[PDB]
Amino acid sequence: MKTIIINGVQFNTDEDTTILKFARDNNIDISALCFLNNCNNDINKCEICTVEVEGTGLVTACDTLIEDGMIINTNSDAVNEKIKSRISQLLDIHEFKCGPCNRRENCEFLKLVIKYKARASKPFLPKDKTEYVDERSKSLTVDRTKCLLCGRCVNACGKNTETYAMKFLNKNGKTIIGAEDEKCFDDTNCLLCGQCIIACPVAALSEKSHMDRVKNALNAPEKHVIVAMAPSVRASIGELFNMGFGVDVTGKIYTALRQLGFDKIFDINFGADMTIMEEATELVQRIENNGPFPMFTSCCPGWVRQAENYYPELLNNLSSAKSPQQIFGTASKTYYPSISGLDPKNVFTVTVMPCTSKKFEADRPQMEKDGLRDIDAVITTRELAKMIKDAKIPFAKLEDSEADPAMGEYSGAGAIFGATGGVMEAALRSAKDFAENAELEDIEYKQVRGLNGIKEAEVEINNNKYNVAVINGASNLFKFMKSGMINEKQYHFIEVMACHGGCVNGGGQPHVNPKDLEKVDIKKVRASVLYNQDEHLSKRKSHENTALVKMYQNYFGKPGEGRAHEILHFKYKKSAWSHPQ
Ligand code: 402
Ligand code: SF4
Ligand code: SF4
Ligand code: SF4
Ligand code: SF4
Ligand code: FES
Ligand SMILES: [Mg+2]
Ligand SMILES: [Mg+2]
Ligand SMILES: [Mg+2]
Repeated sequence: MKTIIINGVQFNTDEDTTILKFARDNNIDISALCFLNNCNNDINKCEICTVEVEGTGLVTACDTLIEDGMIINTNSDAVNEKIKSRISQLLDIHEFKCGPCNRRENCEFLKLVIKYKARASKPFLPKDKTEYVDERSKSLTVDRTKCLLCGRCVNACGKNTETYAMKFLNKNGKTIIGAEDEKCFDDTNCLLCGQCIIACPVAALSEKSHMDRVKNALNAPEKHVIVAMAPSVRASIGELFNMGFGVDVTGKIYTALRQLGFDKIFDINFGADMTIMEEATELVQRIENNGPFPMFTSCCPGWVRQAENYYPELLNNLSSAKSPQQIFGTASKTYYPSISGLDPKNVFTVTVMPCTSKKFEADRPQMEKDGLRDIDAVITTRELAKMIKDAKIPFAKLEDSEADPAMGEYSGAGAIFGATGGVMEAALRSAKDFAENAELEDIEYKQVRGLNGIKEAEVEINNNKYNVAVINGASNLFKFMKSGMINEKQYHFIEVMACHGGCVNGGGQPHVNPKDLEKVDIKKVRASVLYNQDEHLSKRKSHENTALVKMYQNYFGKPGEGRAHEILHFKYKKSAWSHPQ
């Protein structure tokens, strides 16, 4: 073993680990900032994790290995003055104005400033933020007056996506982060997944705000504002109201949305059942036409951008079913007026998403018909939370209410969409019933669930074997393709999610501080809310959703043909030949 003394306390251990990790395991307090995802900022270490090792001096705990004979002090005056000094140097490049800041309630940097009682040498007070701010993107925004150059976003993009779309850049002799050549992110290979935002300790990276879109529509007397939340929102937003992790707050959200003034409370899980109707029908059509195989899901816009940017030859293989968001939106401007009497032009449809990429999807030029956008606004889980708090709605004390049913009912199949493997599982439940013209009892496909990066299964559909895969994270899509796995067998149906864990880990979700991430498996705990709902629901197949069945019967007809095909689908095409390209 080794013997280690920390702040006068002897430890016997044979672990090979860092001082930071050993301390955290033994409830010894050490601060950290740039350390995340088992990486610190290798080209500009923050040194907030400074501790003192007798005989060696000041060291960074986050990457210094424990060794036999080490005597460590984490709280000497020399340590604290060094840490304090580093925080003071960061304050010198930080617009320290927490009042209006969208990370005020959970900012890692503020907590460190308070802890060490640090102060700027010179308060950073730029008079014109224009040059520091980039709001060109439909999905992301950068405010470099808040940027600590901690590198967490650069490392998170690399690890989560392997695009390296987020880079260190040299701008006029100064270091910044940004997209390739300081372009708009949208105009680069970036997936707009927002994992970089999720990694950021401060408010430097954010979602493109849609909050004014929403407030102006609510305030317009002639606008009728529909709101519909994603699967993942009901399993996560509670975290921002100090309710802890893994709490189902579906009913509270419906009540809060009514208190915010929305005119109709629907649910994107209804749209998820629509997507399955169309997609499971398409799978059965492809089986009968013998392809094109594999069919890929098309509901994740981060993956769609990944395909567009890296694998355009797969675009024809994507399912033509719109995503639950866009397929919902389409019906909100067509079906919903037909059962309400509203003028379609006066319907304003808002979604609440765990996702930044969804904002780009919604603003795609052709995502409209007859001049009416499918989706007029997308707010993130975080934006809704702020909307609720701004309205002084006592979220944690609200009673449960229900959604308006016509486009609000959902099956258990729709409910699990937010977890990796959920779309696959939901699609199979319907494709099997469709192909075998039957009502099977065994509907649980636990083989495609969980956090493994690449998940294969063999499935039997109408007395033949088919090969499916669930790709869990954009980096795993690249692994799957580059390694040749795609070619090792004939795949027939593949789910791809850009965010590892599925949408429950999307770029629009509540931030979680590094400490809690050590203690909580956020991906499993959020997904557990969804699978729980599926278990306790009467209808667990999309085509059994009674409100959906009514809609198709009275308005669309049969899925995958006629009107349904005409307006609930959307195809992506690779660019035509040109030269130069
Ligand atoms: N559109 C749509 Fe989806 C549905 O339903 C969400 O809303 Fe997702 C979630 N939660 C998000 O963002 S997108 C990718 N498919 C899995 S779930
Ligand atoms: S990023 Fe944090 S420290 Fe900076 S202004 Fe916002 S809340 Fe305050
Ligand atoms: S949005 Fe996703 S792909 Fe783009 S820079 Fe951020 S992490 Fe990378
Ligand atoms: S944007 Fe955020 S994560 Fe990226 S370097 Fe700046 S502070 Fe760190
Ligand atoms: S996995 Fe979900 S949250 Fe992540 S980019 Fe795709 S749609 Fe958005
Ligand atoms: S947290 Fe250790 S160097 Fe940044
Ligand atoms: Mg390192
Ligand atoms: Mg109104
Ligand atoms: Mg196998």
